[PDB]
Amino acid sequence: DLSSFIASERAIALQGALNNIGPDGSAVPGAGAGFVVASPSKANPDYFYTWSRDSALTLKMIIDEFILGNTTLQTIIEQYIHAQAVLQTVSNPSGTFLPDGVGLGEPKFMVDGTRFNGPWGRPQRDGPALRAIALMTYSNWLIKNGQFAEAKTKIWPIIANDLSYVGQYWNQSGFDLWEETYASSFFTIQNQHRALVEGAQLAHDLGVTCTGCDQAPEVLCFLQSFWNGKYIVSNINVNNGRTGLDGNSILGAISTFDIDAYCDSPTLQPCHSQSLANFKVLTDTFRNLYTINAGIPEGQGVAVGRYAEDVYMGGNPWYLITTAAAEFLYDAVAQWKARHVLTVDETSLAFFKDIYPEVTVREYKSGNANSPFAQIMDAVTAYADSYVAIAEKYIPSNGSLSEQFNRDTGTPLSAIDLTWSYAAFITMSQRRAGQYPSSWGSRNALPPPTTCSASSTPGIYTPATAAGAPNVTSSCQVSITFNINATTYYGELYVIGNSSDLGAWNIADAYPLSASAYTQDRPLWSAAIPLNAGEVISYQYVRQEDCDQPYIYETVNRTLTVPACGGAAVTTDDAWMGPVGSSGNC
Ligand SMILES: *[C@@H]1O[C@H](CO)[C@@H](O[C@@H]2O[C@H](CO)[C@@H](O[C@@H]3O[C@H](CO)[C@@H](O)[C@H](O[C@H]4O[C@H](CO[C@H]5O[C@H](CO)[C@@H](O)[C@H](O)[C@@H]5O)[C@@H](O)[C@H](O)[C@@H]4O)[C@@H]3O)[C@H](O)[C@H]2NC(C)=O)[C@H](O)[C@H]1NC(C)=O
Ligand SMILES: C[C@H]1O[C@H](O[C@H]2[C@H](O)[C@@H](O)[C@@H](O[C@H]3[C@H](O)[C@@H](O)[C@@H](O)O[C@@H]3CO)O[C@@H]2CO)[C@H](O)[C@@H](O)[C@@H]1N[C@H]1C=C(CO)[C@@H](O)[C@H](O)[C@H]1O
Ligand SMILES: *[C@@H]1O[C@H](CO)[C@@H](O[C@@H]2O[C@H](CO)[C@@H](O)[C@H](O)[C@H]2NC(C)=O)[C@H](O)[C@H]1NC(C)=O
Ligand SMILES: *[C@@H]1O[C@H](CO)[C@@H](O[C@@H]2O[C@H](CO)[C@@H](O)[C@H](O)[C@H]2NC(C)=O)[C@H](O)[C@H]1NC(C)=O
Ligand SMILES: *[C@@H]1O[C@H](CO)[C@@H](O[C@@H]2O[C@H](CO)[C@@H](O)[C@H](O)[C@H]2NC(C)=O)[C@H](O)[C@H]1NC(C)=O
Ligand SMILES: *[C@@H]1O[C@H](CO)[C@@H](O[C@@H]2O[C@H](CO)[C@@H](O)[C@H](O)[C@H]2NC(C)=O)[C@H](O)[C@H]1NC(C)=O
Ligand SMILES: *[C@@H]1O[C@H](CO)[C@@H](O)[C@H](O)[C@H]1NC(C)=O
Ligand SMILES: *[C@@H]1O[C@H](CO)[C@@H](O)[C@H](O)[C@H]1NC(C)=O
Repeated sequence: DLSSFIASERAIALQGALNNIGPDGSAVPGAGAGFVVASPSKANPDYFYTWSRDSALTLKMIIDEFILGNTTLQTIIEQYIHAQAVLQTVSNPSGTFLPDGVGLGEPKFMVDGTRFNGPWGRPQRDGPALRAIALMTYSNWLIKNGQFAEAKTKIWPIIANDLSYVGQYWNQSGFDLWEETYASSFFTIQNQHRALVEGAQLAHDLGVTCTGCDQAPEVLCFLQSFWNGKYIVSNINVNNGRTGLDGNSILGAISTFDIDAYCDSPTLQPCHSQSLANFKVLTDTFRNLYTINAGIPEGQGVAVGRYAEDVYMGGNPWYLITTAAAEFLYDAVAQWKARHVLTVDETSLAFFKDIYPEVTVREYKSGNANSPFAQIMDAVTAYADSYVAIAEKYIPSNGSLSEQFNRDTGTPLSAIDLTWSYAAFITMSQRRAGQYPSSWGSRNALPPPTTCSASSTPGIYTPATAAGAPNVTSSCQVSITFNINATTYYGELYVIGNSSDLGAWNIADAYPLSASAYTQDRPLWSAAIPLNAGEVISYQYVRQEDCDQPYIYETVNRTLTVPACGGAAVTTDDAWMGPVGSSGNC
């Protein structure tokens, strides 16, 4: 059946994703160490960059795939732990890492892990959640499989910063997952709820204090505001002229998936009534929008895009969203079987009447095979198959999943070999089988208070250190090269200043200059010093001497201010202003 030709595409998708990940990635030449590229397409659209969302979302698949079957994925997982451990410290246009921990929200870096200076929709506030959720789903396996040390000592201090970010900044606005609307997004809030609830449980079992986990009830309280009568508005707290119907909604449910949960829960699961009623109106608008969905019935899946007002490269359906729309049904079908009950609410009745004509407002219970409960279950999973069916049509023969496939003609376009779309296909294919990840602890989640309160506890941000080894003394240090004309020996002189990095007026901790390009023509000593930005550093060169002779300072103290964070790599040009004393002979 179709089961064969999606099992083959899953295997292609593994390589498609893995080839985009450095260092040993076939698709990406350049830059490695555990940084996942979204797409190798350097040609427009230029997607040759690492997105902290895409990186953390595709690696969540890799970890969950690693849990069942593949063990060679451990190599790329453990480089990612090193990668993001470093990436944390990288000062970027959103902000620096230390003082308030603002730089973690920056969505996009170079395939290196150097800053992306260009203009962008920042901050995005969801990467920290997905990166926490990724590392928490790996570290909670390590504690279960007799490697507690790694989870506690090295992986945790990465997570500690990322859910400190969520604790401190959930209630301030950001950009949505589509990098467009500067507003409180549903996908961003629902995933960063999970990062506190699941993060609190791992903090408990590791035996450490999660700063930021406090806000889990208040984040869940605010998540109730997104619902809107018939459907769920994805971006709340702005007016951008959009409906609110958005793939954002589906992608939030599938990425915050739990099997032990019931549809009663206020975390808004795939099987929850309001989420089903959204899926109806959301998929029905795309059923009517695109020419591809010309007269497809109400009981059959269709090409799903991101929103009705989408204009990005035509306003098309997306591969990752159309697969996630199937996964949404495969999540819901599993949850009803898991909890053995279907309380079909009148708010969610419009969903079921398409799939099963003779539904009511009953509590359908897990009875016989061929009973009504099983018939609804077998119809919903059949409805899920039609979403992957129409996906299989517009997926090409060689299996190259792009970002989008065209609105009208259905041929592929946009970024070629998108890592998300491969991962989203794998996440879907897992859920077709019984391969569900784990209970992140939705039942143990603290329910929302009586009234919501605007709040955010200020978390603290220590470097990962054990994972990746930056260890930052202070925020955004800029490079500055001292050069000095000093006539002396052609090889084998120091520099001190009022700053701590230089010395603070002592010659034991003074920085030694190298005589690399010293010549008769140009007697240059030099030293590239990474020291703090925005400081009027008062420096002075000094000469160390042979046969235990004392040090010889220059006659005057120089001062030149090092420029502010975010570039301007200055190089000073001084000469020796004082007497070069007596040389040695001993
Ligand atoms: C930080 O957290 C705090 C809470 O901890 C957040 O504060 C809450 O923000 C909510 C969203 O702005 C707000 O909800 C609305 O409150 C007003 C009254 O102030 C209600 O009238 C609204 O209900 C009505 O509208 C909804 C949706 O219908 C449409 O209309 C609204 C605009 O009115 C649109 O936003 C929406 O897109 C829809 O098109 C209906 O479903 C209702 O039936 C009703 O008609 C909302 O509930 C909370 O009141 C507010 N709470 C407090 C205590 O301040 C804060 O926003 C958050 N900030 C960030 C950045 O995350
Ligand atoms: C890849 C991204 O492209 C689109 O958005 C970005 C634009 O391409 C850029 O031009 C830039 O826009 C800024 C203007 O240049 C600047 O003049 C100023 O007005 O600010 C603008 C931004 O506010 O940055 C845009 C992003 O903010 C497109 O709208 C967006 O959806 C695209 N993102 C997708 C790509 C990936 C790849 O990993 C996914 O992470 C996202 O979910 C996708 O939505
Ligand atoms: C487990 O992961 C490995 C990658 O580490 C997969 O290996 C690829 O398998 C395909 C099979 O068609 C080959 O064509 C590739 O050449 C393999 N690549 C490498 C680098 O080994 C493997 O298929 C995965 N297995 C399962 C069961 O998921
Ligand atoms: C696999 O199929 C994809 C379908 O996208 C091929 O990508 C196209 O490659 C050609 C090369 O000339 C480009 O002109 C097209 O623009 C690409 N497609 C898109 C959507 O941009 C890919 O080359 C194929 N790989 C093979 C046959 O090895
Ligand atoms: C990271 O660097 C700082 C200094 O920039 C180190 O801080 C010292 O920590 C030790 C205890 O481990 C204290 O006794 C010192 O007083 C601290 N300050 C200084 C200025 O030395 C810190 O230990 C480093 N961390 C790692 C893991 O190497
Ligand atoms: C340090 O020595 C270098 C020697 O090159 C000086 O740089 C030269 O300065 C002269 C000024 O007459 C220029 O004509 C040359 O083109 C410069 N050469 C280079 C390589 O820069 C420099 O000015 C000296 N600095 C101080 C502070 O005395
Ligand atoms: C270095 O000296 C300058 C003199 O203007 C001063 O402003 C600055 O604060 C000093 N920095 C120190 C002592 O770290
Ligand atoms: C200037 O340098 C001398 C070196 O001995 C030092 O003692 C003095 O404190 C410095 N003064 C300033 C203002 O930098």
